[PDB]
Amino acid sequence: KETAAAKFERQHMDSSTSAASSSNYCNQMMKSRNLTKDRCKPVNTFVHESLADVQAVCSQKNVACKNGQTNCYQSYSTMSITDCRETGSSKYPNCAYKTTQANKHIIVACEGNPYVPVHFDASV
Amino acid sequence: KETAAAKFERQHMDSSTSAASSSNYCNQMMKSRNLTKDRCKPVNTFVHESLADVQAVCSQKNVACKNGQTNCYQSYSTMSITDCRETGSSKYPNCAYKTTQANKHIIVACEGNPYVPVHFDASV
Ligand SMILES: [Cl-]
Ligand SMILES: [Cl-]
Repeated sequence: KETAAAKFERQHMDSSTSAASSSNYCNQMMKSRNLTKDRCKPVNTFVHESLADVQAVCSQKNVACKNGQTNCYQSYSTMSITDCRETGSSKYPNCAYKTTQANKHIIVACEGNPYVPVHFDASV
Repeated sequence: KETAAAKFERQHMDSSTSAASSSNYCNQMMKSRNLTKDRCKPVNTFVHESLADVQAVCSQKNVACKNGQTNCYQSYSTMSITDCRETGSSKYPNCAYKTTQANKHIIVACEGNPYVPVHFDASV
C-alpha cells in the first residue's frame, strides 16, 4: 500500500516544469501519474515547486482545513500550480481535462514524523 | 428552511466592497453572515463581484466538481475574492479568522430553475 506522503507526491508534485506550457498538460499528467486507472479522477492540482519548498509549508501558517481539522498549513508565498478538471467531453477510458495554470498560495494537510504533506486542501 | 440559492448568497456573496481592505474583514463577515452560530465555520470564501456576474458563471465553463458531480462551472474571468480560514487562536465562541484576498477564477455548483449557484467548490 502506498504511504500517505508518497501518494501526495505522486498526485500533487510536478517540480520538473516551471508551469503548464499547454492545454494538453493535464491530459498527459493525469494519465502518467496513474490518476485515470478505473475512472477519471475529477479534480487534481499539481504544484510546480521543489519538493523541499512544498514540504516546508508544513511549518508555515497553521489554518483550518475545509473539513474542520486543524493540521492544515497555508504557504506564505504563492506557488506555480496547475489545476486539472474533467471537461464535459470526458468519458472513461477517454478522460479529458481542462488545464488552468495559476500562481496561488497552497493549503496542505500535514501528518507524521517527518511532518509532511498528506493532502492538498485548496489553493488561494 | 433557507433555500440552497439563498444560502449560497448569504455564505458567499459580498458585492459591497471591491476587496478585503483589512485583516479583520473575515472576523467581521463571518459573524455578520451568521457563520459562527454554534461553531466557527472553518473555511469560507466571499466573492466581491455583482450577484449577476456570479450567477452568470452557471452558463460559463462546465467542469467537474471535486466530488465528481458534473454541475460545476468555472468563471471565464478572475474575480476578486476573500478566503476566510480559522487560525490556531480560534476558539468558539471567540472565532478568529485569517483574511486572504486574491483575484482568481471561481468554481460553483449550479442547480434549479433558474439555474443558479448553490455551492462554492473552489477557486483557481
Ligand atoms: Cl487537488
Ligand atoms: Cl468556501
